[PDB]
Amino acid sequence: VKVDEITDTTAQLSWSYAVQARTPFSVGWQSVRTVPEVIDGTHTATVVELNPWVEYEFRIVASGGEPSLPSEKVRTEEAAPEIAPSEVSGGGGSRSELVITWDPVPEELQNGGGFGYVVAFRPLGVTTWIQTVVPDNPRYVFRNESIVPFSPYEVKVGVYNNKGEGPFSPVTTVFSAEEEPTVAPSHISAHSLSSSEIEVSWNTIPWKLSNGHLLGYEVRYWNNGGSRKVKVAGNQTSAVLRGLKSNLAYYTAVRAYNSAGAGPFSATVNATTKK
Repeated sequence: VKVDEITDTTAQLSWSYAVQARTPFSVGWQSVRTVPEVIDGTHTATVVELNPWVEYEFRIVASGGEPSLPSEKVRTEEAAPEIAPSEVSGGGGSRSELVITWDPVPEELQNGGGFGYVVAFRPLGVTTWIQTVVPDNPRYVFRNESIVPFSPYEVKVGVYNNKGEGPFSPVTTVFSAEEEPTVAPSHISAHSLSSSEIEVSWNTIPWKLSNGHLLGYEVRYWNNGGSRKVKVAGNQTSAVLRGLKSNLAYYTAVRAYNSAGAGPFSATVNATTKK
C-alpha cells in the first residue's frame, strides 16, 4: 500500500477494491472516490476530490474482507483557498474606530500555509478601497482621527494563503463607532416613595445622529454611613431604587450611555426615605 503521485486534490495508490481514508479532520475512516470509480480484481487507482494541504492516511478494502494497514502519513499539495468567510459584520467601539468581524474559516478549508484574511473597507459611496491583511482573532479594528462617527462603511472580507487569493465575502454595511454623549440630562429630581424606595426622574437628553443608539441611562446612588448603580432602558426616563434603608438620605445622579461610552453626570440630587 504505497502512495506515489500526489497533488492537491488527487493521490495515486498501489497495492473488487474500495479505498478508505483518514485525516486529522475526518472522523476515523470514510470512503473516497476513485479513478476508476470501480476497481476490478487492477492493482492501482487514483484517489480524487481530496482537500489540499491536509494530512492523509489510506487503507484498501477487498470485498467484506479485512482492511489493509494504513499508508504512510502524507500531506496533499497546497492550493489557493476557495471559501470566503461568513457572518461578516461589526460596529461598536471607541471614538474614531471602525470594528469589523467575521466567523473564522476552518483549518481543513484553508488549503495551505500562510493563510490569513484580507479586510477591505471604505466609507459608503467611496470608490477607493482600503484593503489590509490580518489571525486567529477574527476581528479587525481601524483607527483614524478622520473617521466620521457612526458612518456606514462598505465591508468585505477575503482569504488568501501562500499559493494565492481566494473569494471575497459579499459587500455588507458596517457603521463606525459612535461619538460618546457629551452632555448630561437636565432637570434631574428625586422624591421618596416609601421607607425603602426612592424614585429618580430626569429629562430626555439631546441626541445627535453621530451618537448612534441610546442604550440607556445609568443611575448612580450612595449614602453616608455603615455605593451602587441601576441601568435603565433608553425609552425610560425615570427609575425606582428598591431595597433601601429606612430614614436615610441617598444621593444620586444620572448619565446617558451608548455603545461608545457615557456622557457627563447630571447634578447630584438627594432625597430621604420615610420613617
